[PDB]
Amino acid sequence: QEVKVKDYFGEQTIKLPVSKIIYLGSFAEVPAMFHTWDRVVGISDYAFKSDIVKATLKDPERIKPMSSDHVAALNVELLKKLSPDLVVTFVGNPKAVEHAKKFGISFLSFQEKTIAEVMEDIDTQAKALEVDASKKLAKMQETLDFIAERLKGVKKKKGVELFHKANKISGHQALDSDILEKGGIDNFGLKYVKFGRADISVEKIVKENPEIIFIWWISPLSPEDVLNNPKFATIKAIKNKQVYKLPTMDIGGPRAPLISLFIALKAHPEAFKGVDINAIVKDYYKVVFDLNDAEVEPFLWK
Ligand SMILES: N[C@@H](Cc1c[nH]c[nH+]1)C(=O)O
Ligand SMILES: N[C@@H](Cc1c[nH]c[nH+]1)C(=O)O
Ligand code: NI
Repeated sequence: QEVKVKDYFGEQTIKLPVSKIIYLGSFAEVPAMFHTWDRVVGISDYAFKSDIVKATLKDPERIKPMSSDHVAALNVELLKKLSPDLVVTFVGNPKAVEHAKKFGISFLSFQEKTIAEVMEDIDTQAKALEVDASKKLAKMQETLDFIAERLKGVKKKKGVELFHKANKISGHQALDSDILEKGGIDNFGLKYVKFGRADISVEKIVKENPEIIFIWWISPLSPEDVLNNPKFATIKAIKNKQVYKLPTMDIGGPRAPLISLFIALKAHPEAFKGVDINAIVKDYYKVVFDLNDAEVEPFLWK
């Protein structure tokens, strides 16, 4: 039994059913939305810091922590030892993934660049896991439609996101950039960075003078590290205390629309006036993750 799907490398044929899966580099919250944690035998170690992973994975001790590095060679010997039927992986190094795929194990490989693409890739995974994701994907889209409707006619705020260091930002073909855009941010990184995330000189950041700055949830930087950086003292975002760390939500996953909502609410609070934000957040978690009221509580905002 099999199913044909498409990924980064073209058509793939997935043998069914899938018993053991590994998540490398992205999509760590997918098992949470599908209730398939029992099928997971390995996951990139960043995942254990996600709050929906912490809450929904009952036996984290069972799952082998894997590398969260996208560039170095994949650990093919560990992959073979865990005997997965399927490895879902983020392609940060096409050649290294291709190299990895030459060892007898099926890969489903993605490089999600937009929230729209995230949802397509989630649906592809749902085919491999033989789950019906339609209602959950629809909730994701309803939420995107809602944000867009509130931001209609609102002038975007000039901003940028910082990554592991204070001069690494995102540009074209970066899911972070799409998430910023859907949050109502004019990301100046598009002007400087031609693909993914890359460095820029601090003097260009100062010249661009962003009104708001976000920090990648995996970054070691705190908002204070940025606020107190002498290099940034003349920047509007610093002077006006508009520096925010993004929530503990994996970008390539079922909560991407909530990250854009978070950004929109920070950037354009006036756009969300007669909106019951926590009702929206509550129903998002109930539908997407099947949480009950008590379980939803720590995920509500403020
Ligand atoms: N690819 C995801 C997860 C990750 C953790 N470390 C590196 N990447 C991200 O960049 O947000
Ligand atoms: N997810 C990657 C960033 C990236 C986007 N596109 C390619 N790489 C990281 O953790 O750095
Ligand atoms: Ni990454």
